[PDB]
Amino acid sequence: EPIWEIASPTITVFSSKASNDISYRVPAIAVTKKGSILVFCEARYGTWQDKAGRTDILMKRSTDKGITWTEKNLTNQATSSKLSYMDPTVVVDQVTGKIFLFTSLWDAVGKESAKQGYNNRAIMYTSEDDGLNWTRKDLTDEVEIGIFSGATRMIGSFGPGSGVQMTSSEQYKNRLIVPIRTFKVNEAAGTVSNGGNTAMWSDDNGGTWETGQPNKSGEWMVTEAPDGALIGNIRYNGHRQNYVSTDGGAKWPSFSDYDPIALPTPAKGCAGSVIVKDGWMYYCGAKGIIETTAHDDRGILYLAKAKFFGGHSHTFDPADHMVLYDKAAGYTCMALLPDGDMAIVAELGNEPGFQKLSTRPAEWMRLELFILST
Repeated sequence: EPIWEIASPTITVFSSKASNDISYRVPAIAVTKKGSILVFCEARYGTWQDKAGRTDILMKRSTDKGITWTEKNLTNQATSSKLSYMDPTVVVDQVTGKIFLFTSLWDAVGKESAKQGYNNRAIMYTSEDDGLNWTRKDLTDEVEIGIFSGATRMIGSFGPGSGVQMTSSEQYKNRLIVPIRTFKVNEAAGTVSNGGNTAMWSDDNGGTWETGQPNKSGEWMVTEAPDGALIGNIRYNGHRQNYVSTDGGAKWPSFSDYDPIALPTPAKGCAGSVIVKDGWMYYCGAKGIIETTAHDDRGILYLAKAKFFGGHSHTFDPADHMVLYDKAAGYTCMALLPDGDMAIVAELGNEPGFQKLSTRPAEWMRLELFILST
């Protein structure tokens, strides 16, 4: 039985300034072949609100488990831009060591909720030199989504968080799996609606990308079980949903909701994280607290673990829950370190939840790195 511990004092990778200056949201983490940690996040200028103005995708890279860092701005939007990069989603090719990061480019400022996502573009950033340099590629028009029950679909967004490479699967060996979320297009109204989630995958180290059949919708991440089954976890209000594909991401017919006691979450939901190590599955996210007028319901970072036992069956024991932080806790992502450690990045704050103010002070949220050891 693995028993984890915060092996050091936690590191603060990103710290938000005043909401009206710049805020850092939605962290994604990846460990490169060499052993370098890459932490990606959304840089929201002038506001904290979703899809409310200009945004960049930022990355901080550390070669020494977070002691020293370098920062890069991958997107570099002109200050004039009114577009919003969102939902950084990353996967690493453990063959080539090539790193892929996916982000959705919205044109949503001012538009109504149903038309905010209409113009979304699916953007991919790849790096072949351990994160030092990145190539940009717009997949919006190369990557087609099937017509299902007559419906027109588009890529809505990704993850957020991390995908997975299928290393335990012989049938789909080394397939790169990226969690996507589709939109159903209404061409006569100019609106979009949720089309369900599926996988976007590549069997040729990212040269070509193919999609599967969507089903359930919601922010989600995906990992691979010891038996090659893809195990996803979807955000819902008050519960997490299991989301399993046994055919390499093409279809997602198996799903069930976790009891709140096994995997608790805020009443209004929050993005969580999943990963697998040595036949154990881990979920990490906010436990959820009672929201008040001052702060939301996103509090208490925790990590849960379950042992696979029937191929990819598993049961999260609440007795195996490990609390990591008692105050505000939000979006999370996880990665595996070469030395056997586990890297966890998370949104944290100092109030029991995150603050609700129109303008929120510096350090109202930070992206904190955890290093856990067995």
